[PDB]
Amino acid sequence: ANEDIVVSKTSLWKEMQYNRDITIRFKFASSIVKSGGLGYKWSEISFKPANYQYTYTRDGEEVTAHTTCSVNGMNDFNFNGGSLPTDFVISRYEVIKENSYVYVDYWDDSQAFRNMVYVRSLAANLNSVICTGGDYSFALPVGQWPVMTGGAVSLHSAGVTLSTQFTDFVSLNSLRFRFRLTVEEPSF
Amino acid sequence: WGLDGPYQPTTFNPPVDYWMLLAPTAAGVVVEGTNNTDRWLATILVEPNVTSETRSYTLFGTQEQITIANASQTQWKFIDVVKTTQNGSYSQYGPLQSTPKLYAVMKHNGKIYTYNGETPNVTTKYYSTTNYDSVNMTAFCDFYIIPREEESTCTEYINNGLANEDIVVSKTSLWKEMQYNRDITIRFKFASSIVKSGGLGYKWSEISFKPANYQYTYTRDGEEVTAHTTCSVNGMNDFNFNGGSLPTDFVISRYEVIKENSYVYVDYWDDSQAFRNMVYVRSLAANLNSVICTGGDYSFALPVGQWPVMTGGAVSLHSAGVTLSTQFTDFVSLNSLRFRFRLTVEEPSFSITRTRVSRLYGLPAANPNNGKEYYEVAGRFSLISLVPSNDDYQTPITNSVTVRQDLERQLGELREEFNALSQEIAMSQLIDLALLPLDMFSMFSGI
Amino acid sequence: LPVGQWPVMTGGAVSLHSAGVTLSTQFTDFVSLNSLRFRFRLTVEEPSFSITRTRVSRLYGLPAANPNNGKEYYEVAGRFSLISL
Repeated sequence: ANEDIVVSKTSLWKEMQYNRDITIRFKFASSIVKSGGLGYKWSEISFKPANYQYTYTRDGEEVTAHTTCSVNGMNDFNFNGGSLPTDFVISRYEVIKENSYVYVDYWDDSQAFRNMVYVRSLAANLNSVICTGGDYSFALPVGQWPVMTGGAVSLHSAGVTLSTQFTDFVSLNSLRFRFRLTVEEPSF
Repeated sequence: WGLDGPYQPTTFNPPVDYWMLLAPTAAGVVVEGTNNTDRWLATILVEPNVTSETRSYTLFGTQEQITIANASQTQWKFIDVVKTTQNGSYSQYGPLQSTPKLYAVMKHNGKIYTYNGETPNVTTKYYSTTNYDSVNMTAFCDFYIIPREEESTCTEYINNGLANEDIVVSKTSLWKEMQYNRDITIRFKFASSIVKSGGLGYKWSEISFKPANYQYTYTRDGEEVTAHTTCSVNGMNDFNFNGGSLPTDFVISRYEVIKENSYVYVDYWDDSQAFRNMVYVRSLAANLNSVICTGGDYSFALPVGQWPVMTGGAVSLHSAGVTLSTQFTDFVSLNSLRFRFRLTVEEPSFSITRTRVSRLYGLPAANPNNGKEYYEVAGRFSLISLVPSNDDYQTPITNSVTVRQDLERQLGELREEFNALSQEIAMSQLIDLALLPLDMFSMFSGI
Repeated sequence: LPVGQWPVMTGGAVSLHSAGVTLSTQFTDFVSLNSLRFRFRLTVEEPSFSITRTRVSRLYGLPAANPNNGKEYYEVAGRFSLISL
């Protein structure tokens, strides 16, 4: 096949420019799996997507927004304290560095957003943010507990992507602020 | 359109041209090896500051009295105690005076080499050894394996230790919504990354899927269509095979396998005028057939011994959703489609020969294309978009190509009528109209 | 274009018809070239012109983008008669 067909007659689109301010709130999630056995071995520490919902005000309008934060290009590190049952080990833990990306999908309920469907262009002036790692203790059966501490990256807007999910019936839009990363102090 | 180790104490046959870096914690025997004919070597670690005294050590399973000393007030002393016949006496050579407490030994060119001198400026020394390549070493402490090519790294360890608003751009316009149906022949393929661990050669660190591009052409109803595809996977599973903690045990630290709860995503960008003209797409649906992806073999070439072979594995791909992505950078936009195939595990299961791993279901990343140039899927897809190309009524005044051409009446013609038309002219009425200066302006008034 | 698919102007045509005969003369850096340059009236012909990837199609006439269409020259031949004193 290969055809052109009419469903509607010609209508009227004039281009409109909407200038506004914006607020992206998001968070990460993690999955920490311990190895079975004596209790000194951890098998995985990884990032997992995380959702957040919130409301903020801008020029009198109360905006409800939803975000989903995920990472890509993460690095697999490991710590091998030894091959004995009692040696602390982490078979695989993920770390985001300068070769990684953070994506934040965004949706909001604002009237303008209902408007961004046939888009000719998008432009933004976005702040950077620093994400810093907290502590995580590894409770060993016997002995003092090793603690993972520190780590930091700053996020820089690396373009913006519009995503439209088409499922069985309708379409769901989202924005992904690929953030390119820069490693920052403190180290971990 | 968008440093291998640490390994626990054991006896094994290290490969030639590798340093066995030993990390003892206590004074005493560190490592020992023999060819059972003309060479026995055992390295003993002596504590700082020891005046000549006889000590008992278990060397090759038997108690031996050895007179040792360490003149250094603060550094350890590693001593090689050697004999050259089974019942010969042990003699001392070396030593290595050390602050970091690390030593190393290597089988190379008909000899056993060990470190020597005084940290942080060590050198190496050797002992000629018949059948040097088959000497087994017994480590009595944790150790690492470093290739001779990286001897500088081993030497370093021995020396030093391990506003708010609105506005408008363009004006009023012409539009028209429209459905487009087109055949498509998809073809895609996987890619893999296989990384071996450094060291003796028995350890593999990763076997993973990586995105893969493919380009091709196919015909549908007379049109030659050029397509591009990018195949990627998501939700893969990390498996591993641990044949043991010894340097000579086969291991795969991480290998990826796609299973049912998984999806396959293929990002895409391409040629054909129709493809480049996908703009302002409101809906896109695909009607395609299904497909089985089966794993081929992958051999793991071990330094010594028969090679384990990963074989088999299979999943069938079934359609899911399609996502349109538009990447915005500065001023222009890069469009792409993301497909997601759900999976069903199928026969054959996969296994790794020469190991206990067998009859697992899913498709491993070792050789997912099984020698095929591509996997296929054909069908049709319909797109519903909107553009300005339905407009033309807003085209140009007088848009006519060629001027009208109207033949005229021939000379002879016209006459024959004038005559007949005369036969009626009155008389009196005529005459008069010959007493009226019918000049210029008059004649070309009517007509 | 710096990025993507290139719009392409294509088509357009006119036929030339001898129309009116005069006088004329070319002055270059030093001398003159007497001539009674004729002027051609035009009739639009097929094919019409358009610009791919855009909103310009079905227009009649000859654009200035590539009026020679790779030809080394156009040719008009015939005869002319002169009556002189």
